Amino acid sequence: NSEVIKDLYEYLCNVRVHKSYEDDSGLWFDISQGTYSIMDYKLGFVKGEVIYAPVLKQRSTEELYSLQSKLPEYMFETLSFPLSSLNQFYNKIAKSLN
Amino acid sequence: NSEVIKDLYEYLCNVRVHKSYSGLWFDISQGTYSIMDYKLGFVEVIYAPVLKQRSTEELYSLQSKLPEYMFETLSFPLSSLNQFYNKIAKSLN
Repeated sequence: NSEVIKDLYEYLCNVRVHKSYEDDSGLWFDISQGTYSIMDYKLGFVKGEVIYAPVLKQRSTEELYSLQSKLPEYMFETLSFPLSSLNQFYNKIAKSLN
Repeated sequence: NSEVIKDLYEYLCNVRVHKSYSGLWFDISQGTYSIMDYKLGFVEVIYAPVLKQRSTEELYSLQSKLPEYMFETLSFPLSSLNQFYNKIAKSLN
């Protein structure tokens, strides 16, 4: 039944969560966010916070240049931030993809 | 594990599907009172407002910053479901 709820969030929020895993000491999520503008990334939880890691290897050259004109530069970098700002972040991304 | 995902989506998208239910129906509350409770049924999408529990004061706060149709029950293609969520999200402020 979880499968169906994923499907809902994808159409409702344009986000998909694929896999879950604790490695090192951190809960990591493979996230996919789109609208054909798609930004892949991982969210890792090692609260002491959230660690954002862009996944650009599925991205073609054109798509990268396209995202560059939409996403802030720091979206292509690895970062860290608290949960209070996770929706801020998600929004920032969603808005960027128009 | 499938519940940690529910939580992720909650923080991430500021919307929780309380429960899943002739046709897939879902309980949904959106917001961080300025919170919208509604249901979505998939037959084409069907949007069902849920004012069943709000105070007249809440009904008033919401009706202040929300497009009218948000209070009527309506239908539209899946294709524009997200553009819909954005309106709601960006309306509750």
